[PDB]
Amino acid sequence: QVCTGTDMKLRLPASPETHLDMLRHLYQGCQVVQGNLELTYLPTNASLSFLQDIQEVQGYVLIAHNQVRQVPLQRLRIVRGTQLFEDNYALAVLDNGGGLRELQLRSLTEILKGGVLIQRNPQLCYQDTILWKDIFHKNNQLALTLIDTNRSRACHPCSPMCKGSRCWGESSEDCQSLTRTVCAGGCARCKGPLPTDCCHEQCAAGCTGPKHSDCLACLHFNHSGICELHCPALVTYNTDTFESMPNPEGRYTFGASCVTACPYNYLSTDVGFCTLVCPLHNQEVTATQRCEKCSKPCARVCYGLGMEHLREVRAVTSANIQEFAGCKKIFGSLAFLPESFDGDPASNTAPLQPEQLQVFETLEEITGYLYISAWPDSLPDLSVFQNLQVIRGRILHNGAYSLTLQGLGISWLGLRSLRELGSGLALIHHNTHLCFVHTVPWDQLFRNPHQALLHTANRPEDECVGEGLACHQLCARGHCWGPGPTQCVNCSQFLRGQECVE
Amino acid sequence: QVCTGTDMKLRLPASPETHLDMLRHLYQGCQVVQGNLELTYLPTNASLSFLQDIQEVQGYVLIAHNQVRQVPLQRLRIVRGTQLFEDNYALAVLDNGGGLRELQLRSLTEILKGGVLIQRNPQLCYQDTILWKDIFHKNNQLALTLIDTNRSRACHPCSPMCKGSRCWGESSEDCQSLTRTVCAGGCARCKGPLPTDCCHEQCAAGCTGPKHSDCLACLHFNHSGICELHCPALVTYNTDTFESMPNPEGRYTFGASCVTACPYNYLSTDVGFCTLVCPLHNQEVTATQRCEKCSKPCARVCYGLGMEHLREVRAVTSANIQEFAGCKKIFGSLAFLPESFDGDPASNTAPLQPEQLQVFETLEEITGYLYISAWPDSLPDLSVFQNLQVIRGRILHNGAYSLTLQGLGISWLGLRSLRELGSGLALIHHNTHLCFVHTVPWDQLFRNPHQALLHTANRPEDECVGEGLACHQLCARGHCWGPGPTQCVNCSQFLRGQECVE
Ligand SMILES: *[C@@H]1O[C@H](CO)[C@@H](O[C@@H]2O[C@H](CO)[C@@H](O)[C@H](O)[C@H]2NC(C)=O)[C@H](O)[C@H]1NC(C)=O
Ligand SMILES: *[C@@H]1O[C@H](CO)[C@@H](O[C@@H]2O[C@H](CO)[C@@H](O)[C@H](O)[C@H]2NC(C)=O)[C@H](O)[C@H]1NC(C)=O
Repeated sequence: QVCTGTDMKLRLPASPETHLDMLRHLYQGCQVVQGNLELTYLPTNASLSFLQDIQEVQGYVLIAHNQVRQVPLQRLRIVRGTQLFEDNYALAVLDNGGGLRELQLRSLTEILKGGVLIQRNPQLCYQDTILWKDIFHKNNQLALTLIDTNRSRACHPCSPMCKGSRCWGESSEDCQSLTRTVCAGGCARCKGPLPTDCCHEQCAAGCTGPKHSDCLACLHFNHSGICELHCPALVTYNTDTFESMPNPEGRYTFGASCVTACPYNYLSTDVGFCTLVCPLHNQEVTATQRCEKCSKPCARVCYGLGMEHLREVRAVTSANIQEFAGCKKIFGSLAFLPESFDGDPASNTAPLQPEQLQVFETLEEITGYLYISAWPDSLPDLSVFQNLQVIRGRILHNGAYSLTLQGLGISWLGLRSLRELGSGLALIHHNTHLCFVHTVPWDQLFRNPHQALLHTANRPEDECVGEGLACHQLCARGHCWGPGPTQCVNCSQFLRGQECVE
Repeated sequence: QVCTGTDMKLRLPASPETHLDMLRHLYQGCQVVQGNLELTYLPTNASLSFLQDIQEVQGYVLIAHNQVRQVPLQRLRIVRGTQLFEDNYALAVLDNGGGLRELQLRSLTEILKGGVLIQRNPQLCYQDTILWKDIFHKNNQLALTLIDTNRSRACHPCSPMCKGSRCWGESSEDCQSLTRTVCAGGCARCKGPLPTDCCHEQCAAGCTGPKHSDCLACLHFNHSGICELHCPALVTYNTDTFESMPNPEGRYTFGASCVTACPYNYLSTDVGFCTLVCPLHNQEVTATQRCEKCSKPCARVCYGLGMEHLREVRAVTSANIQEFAGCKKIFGSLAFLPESFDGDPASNTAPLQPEQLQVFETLEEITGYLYISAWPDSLPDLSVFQNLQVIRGRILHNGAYSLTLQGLGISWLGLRSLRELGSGLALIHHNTHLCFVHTVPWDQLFRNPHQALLHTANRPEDECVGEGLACHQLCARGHCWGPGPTQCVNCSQFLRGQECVE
């Protein structure tokens, strides 16, 4: 029902051959996009039906570089704009030149933060007749709007049935619904001219009815369809007797909604906030994980890429490789790029040697993502990560992937202890020699139904079956990571150390 | 500006000679009564000017058994009724026969919960002309009014200037201000007939304007002149990044107000509530006072009277004396009544012995109160509580006193280590042989300007001097709990053990 967006931000798809599959997995069934809705480099005739349930986008909506003549975003209602494209635009429609014809954002009626950028769409006909000041929030009138009207297409007139000559398309139902401007009273959203039609303060993007339950969208926090300023607290305060007591109606805060229980792969705080990182002076404990204060001073934590000093660091290099020595859990991500194993003439960074990768021998959990686009050609497997068990995926590469392996010379995967990909997708593609990709029970590693494995251009199964590469005769269910007795997922018989032995 | 309230609840004052002084100390300068405002057994021409600043009563207002002809409450605006007299009345005027002549509650325009009980006042005049349905809040329309109109007065007619014939008194100033039944709209409160004139949804008891600042009283939580559903939480939730952050605007919740720093003698909680007891699985600790969750199960905490199994226990007896064996800190109060030492044949309770009281040797701090109305006649002092340092007074006997000593044969106080009375008053009275009351530095023991020592019917200081029970010379500033060099509060020379030596 809820899903996270992508951080591609106009960059080219890493795997174009599976780009469409990634979007379908990320958005099939999703109603609330907790992030940016980015629809880019989509080919002509692409089946985008999976987008038809999306109602609310938390970040920005970026439609760009597409040849699809239409995008099925009709149900979409509110773009909160909590994250913006170029920092100024909540809806960005760029370089759709085949190409986008009608925006058809019929239900869109609210943009809480940010403007609109429609540029270089030689087939977009009706983007000029929309009165954007109605969609912008009562507190987002600073929203800049830059719309390019240079359209190659001969533009059909706005539909007769449509009023005010404001249309999202040529269809009669493509007519714009003007909520904010119509209000006679000083109310942000109204059903009509009459004062009674005015929506409750909490209501956003219009209300089907006056009561706060009837809002089409929630300004601050949805609660089972009851919009609220703040989620009900886990504990309430008694004014008479100065005591706090548990609240039976208390709910946890997750994104823009109220949840009865903290969703999987998130941390629940004592205040009731479901987060991805623990607050300051708090540590993650298991009871499901929660953030508990470190009454004793917090122990030294190994911070991965994306966190603290390593926030802007692109990859793991010889400069920062020793920072992960002895760390059994990394709060952050690990990325190995081509320049990781080469030297930078400017920054005087020596190349990473394969002997320096053994600092990850004790690594058991990564809270972010594992991204590998380069690997020492000496090593045929990701065996430095053999003792790695969990990739949480709280931080995702490009906003979508938690495990990505690009263009590697490895012959098999060495992640024999990997049991959980908490969140995100797996992208293993263009590894000409990698064989043991389909012998891994990815369904066992995935925790969410949106999660899937995207793979293309690896060593064909034919070649693996032909040259004798397969799971060992002692593997259970033919699940394994490599050619050896030490690479099985589950072993039929009693084990001798790592080795599975009859 | 704030003060607690008494829990006499129509019972006779323990010290009638000092009852009026008790009320003056509790209410002088106070504006918000966090508790019940009980004005009982006041004599004729009693000076009651200290009540003139009271605007808000958190609990109920009880005027009863008084001889004053007028009660000086004229700025009281709201009675929240969180605690009710007999569970049905937020205002009670009973048996004021001198005697009460006019209620004169000119500014009373809101009762959040509870009704009015006016009975047996043979001099009250204008209780009938008031429209009580106006004062009662819309939620509290269930409020039952039981008003007695049996009056032995030929009363001067209601002032013609006063409209609607609703008068709190004979003077033209005493017209009842209508704020709920003169409203053209659905607003709970209104300053005028016009619909624009109604008050904000958080406004209570009326308003001077349309905004939330204007309210005369706050419905839920006052925030420095601003009425809000809740105080700003100490932490706030970021939906984009899915994490909590510290809130500089965050406020601690104290009673019906929101404050920057937790008031003294109150427990701070992580959620931001200033409480008198810690929540479940939370232990008290020094940051001041704070309530921290215990990762391990919290250790065994001794519970005094009024807490847990001893919530309905009146006094410490032989039945429950051994529950305080080895206790260093008692959660609750300690009360020694005549039946504690006499015993109860009905329950087969054995009498307390002086040997049994030694279980308090290790007692250092009492969070509630210390009440002693009986004491063994073989013990000339309170040396059993020699090692007691702090009486917090979070629980107060009759809502006013944290240290009460009445009708005892002790010749001096043995509270050698007593350095702090956190809250409440001290009532030492009718101890004929007690010669060392005034030597003690009560001012250093108190932490509030509300606190004072109420003493009467104790051994006259002239008798003290004549018999020779003067302060020990080696004591400092003439501050001695008792005779001899061991009872000095501060010792001028170096201290040998507990004995001040030359
Ligand atoms: C608040 O959340 C609830 C539950 O997530 C939303 O109710 C759902 O709405 C859509 C309707 O297409 C579907 O996910 C389900 O049919 C509903 N689930 C229920 C009713 O349990 C509700 O719409 C949200 N409120 C707003 C304003 O979006
Ligand atoms: C909210 O609290 C503030 C104080 O924190 C109140 O302001 C005081 O109001 C009293 C009258 O009740 C005055 O005598 C004081 O001089 C005021 N002090 C300050 C600093 O303003 C305020 O009135 C409260 N709000 C309401 C609605 O009662």
